[PDB]
Amino acid sequence: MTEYKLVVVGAGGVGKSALTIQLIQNHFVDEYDPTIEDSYRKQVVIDGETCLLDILDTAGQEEYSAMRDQYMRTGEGFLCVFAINNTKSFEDIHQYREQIKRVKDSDDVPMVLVGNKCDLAARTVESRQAQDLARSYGIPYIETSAKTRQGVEDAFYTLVREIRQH
Ligand SMILES: Nc1nc2c(ncn2[C@@H]2O[C@H](COP(=O)(O)OP(=O)(O)O)[C@@H](O)[C@H]2O)c(=O)[nH]1
Ligand code: BEF
Ligand SMILES: [Mg+2]
Repeated sequence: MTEYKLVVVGAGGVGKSALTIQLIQNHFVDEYDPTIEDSYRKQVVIDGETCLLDILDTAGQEEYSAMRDQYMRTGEGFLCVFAINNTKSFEDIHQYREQIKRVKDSDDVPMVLVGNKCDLAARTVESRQAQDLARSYGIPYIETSAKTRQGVEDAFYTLVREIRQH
């Protein structure tokens, strides 16, 4: 039984917690309660391998971000989340990637770019924009909805598959 240590990062309110909770707990969190640092663990079979997913759900609100860097350091792969209706959250991905490089002291860190809230029609980040960013980092881009489940399992299992490529 292999353990994979996943860390979910991104601006406040983009849906890190909703994504994680939909994956692990099979419901949609409608309310917004800012996270400090939460962990989830679940045993799951991914591509025929029994493994233990340890998912760190981090703070995106600066006021709740104390020690986020030390929590992030442990991670093996990162889900870099923005919301497709929040242009600034997408623009913030660059500094999240730079923070990841710093906490890992590496420029070769498993990552997946996730554009969340794809059930909403107030899109201000077009797919191709995000595809291009991901391409520049050598990683996949996946759209998700924590509300409908679209892409949710795919996004997390893709990050496990990126860790396996490292
Ligand atoms: N419609 C919709 N709302 C979402 C989605 N993901 C998150 N939200 C909402 O966005 C808000 C912030 O989500 P949350 O997961 O707490 O954000 P976090 O700060 O990134 O952890 C909450 O009101 C969620 O219900 C999504 O895929 N679709
Ligand atoms: F949990 Be979120 F980043 F407010
Ligand atoms: Mg949260």
